[PDB]
Amino acid sequence: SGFRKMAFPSGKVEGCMVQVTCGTTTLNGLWLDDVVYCPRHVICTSEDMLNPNYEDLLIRKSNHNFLVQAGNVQLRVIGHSMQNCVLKLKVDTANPKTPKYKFVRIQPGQTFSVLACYNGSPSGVYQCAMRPNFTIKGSFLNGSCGSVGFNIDYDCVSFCYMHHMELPTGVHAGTDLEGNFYGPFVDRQTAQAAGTDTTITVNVLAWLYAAVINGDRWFLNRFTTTLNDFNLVAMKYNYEPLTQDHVDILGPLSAQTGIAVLDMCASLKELLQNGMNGRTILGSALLEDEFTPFDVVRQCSGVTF
Amino acid sequence: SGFRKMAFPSGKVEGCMVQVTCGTTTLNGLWLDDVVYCPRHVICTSEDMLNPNYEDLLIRKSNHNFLVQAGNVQLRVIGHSMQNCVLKLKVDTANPKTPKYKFVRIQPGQTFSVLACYNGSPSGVYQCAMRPNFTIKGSFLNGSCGSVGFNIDYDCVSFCYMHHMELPTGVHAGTDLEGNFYGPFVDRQTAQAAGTDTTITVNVLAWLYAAVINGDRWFLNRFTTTLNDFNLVAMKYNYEPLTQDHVDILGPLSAQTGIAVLDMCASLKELLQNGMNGRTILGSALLEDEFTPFDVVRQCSG
Ligand SMILES: C=CC(=O)N(CCC)[C@H](C(=O)NCc1ccc2c(c1)OCO2)c1cccc(O)c1
Repeated sequence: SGFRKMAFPSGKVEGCMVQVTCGTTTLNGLWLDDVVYCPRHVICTSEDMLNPNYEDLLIRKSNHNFLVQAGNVQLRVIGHSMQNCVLKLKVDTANPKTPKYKFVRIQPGQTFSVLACYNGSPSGVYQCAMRPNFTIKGSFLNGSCGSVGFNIDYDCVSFCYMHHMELPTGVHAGTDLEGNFYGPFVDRQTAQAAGTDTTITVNVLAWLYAAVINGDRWFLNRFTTTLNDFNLVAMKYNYEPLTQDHVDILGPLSAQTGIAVLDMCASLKELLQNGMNGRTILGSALLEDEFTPFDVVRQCSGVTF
Repeated sequence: SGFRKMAFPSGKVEGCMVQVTCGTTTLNGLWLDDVVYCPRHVICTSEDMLNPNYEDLLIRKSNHNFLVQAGNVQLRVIGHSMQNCVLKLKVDTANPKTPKYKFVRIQPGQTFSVLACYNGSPSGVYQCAMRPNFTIKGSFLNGSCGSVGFNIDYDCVSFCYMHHMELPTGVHAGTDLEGNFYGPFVDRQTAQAAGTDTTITVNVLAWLYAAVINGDRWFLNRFTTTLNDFNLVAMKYNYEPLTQDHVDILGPLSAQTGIAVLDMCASLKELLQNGMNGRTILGSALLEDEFTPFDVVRQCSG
């Protein structure tokens, strides 16, 4: 029993984190096989980050201008190369701790674990959602750039996120491990803002299902509804449309508790209009949207890695 | 920027998680050098749950009654003993992945990371606090017993909790790694009294200091308060007494924000009285007590 913001065990990723230094800029890289992945902006001085030409800045730079530290051991670079917004440094040694892994791109609403690192040393781990506006509400200070986000599926680490930069609202922006940014952002010290963020309806519903499975039942009513009727309520309260796809995904939790989804939507509908009337759900006054259906099921079934 | 409940990197603890089996019972164990530590209730049968006699159940066991599994490898048990409520199994292989470590007994209000495990396989990692009533609000299903809580300070892992049981209210009781329970709990399935939970006052104050450091001052006011008058108001909201020691401990965060501790107590007082009128602090619609003064310093600089 119990329900918490649960991160994946970080041991497989801790073994891949290294320090990447270029001039005075230090930040984190991911060392898999003989390649070190990190943000390309490690080749930028404070002057050059205002309006950088990366291909031009990179063409100057040679292998010996990149210091890579894996703990207290030096890795010699023997190849640099750019893919979209990530720098690929080839090194003389394959990482003996390379896990089974893949690069994947997550959708808004999907969650992942972030391993925060400073000077290539992991400091902490936490669970995140890719927001609809493609930002993450992380906790990064200076030197956290190159920190990665990941899911584990059996023995396989799926890397989905590399931290690049902070926005002025205190939220964060980054790429997939193939250097493609999540959201309409660019790697440049500049006036960039997050769009109007929305609430991930399917996640809130999944977390209400987690409440019911943990004995919190006070928000259930006798009333059902329709997707069309519920979505008009969602739109009004800055909630994502709920799709037939989302209803299918909530199928296992709808079966395991005997609450329809349109039933649970009716509950959310009423929670959206009338508020929580001073009560809480899973020790929260606001509706949590950073737990997927899969996250709920995995934690109320106890799958291991 | 940002403020998230941050667990420690679980890697050094993942390397120590093993499976212990005795009869039909299987739970997790902690493999450090040549010793495996687990809840002694692994040796209880289903009719031993109410009034187990551990000395009498243990003397009827030999080494080969304990199956220890470290991944697919079987560890060889060459000795066993009991210390308070943990079973200590001597094995013939020292854990090669043994980090630098110490065992420490924490006080209520202190925070740690839990590695939740099943069959000696880590499932997830989350941060939590020792409540004043010596329970923790964890996430723990059947078979999670022997999961450990810890802090990492440099290279050194401080083990402070091993999970033993769930109480009828859905909160979790466990022992230190010397096998002494936190709170008035015993490894019996008798009716056990989960004492009245209070809010960890010194933690809420730290989290308010953290909100100021991330540039949020909307909850401050122009009042100060005496320690005693603050505590008379706080008890009425089920808040733990704030002591002089708690006040000394907040000194650094006071100095960083230029807000005296008793000025910040004045804020909380007013916060308790008003609620938040549709506002949030560090993303929360209630007052967060699961971050310590030390946790806030580690995660904040502004
Ligand atoms: C009374 C039932 C109960 O305690 N439950 C079931 C849920 C209430 C599990 C539990 O706490 N076992 C710990 C334990 C094992 C053997 C013992 C013992 C205590 O005392 C002596 O012999 C339980 C259930 C779910 C999760 C969990 O962590 C523990």
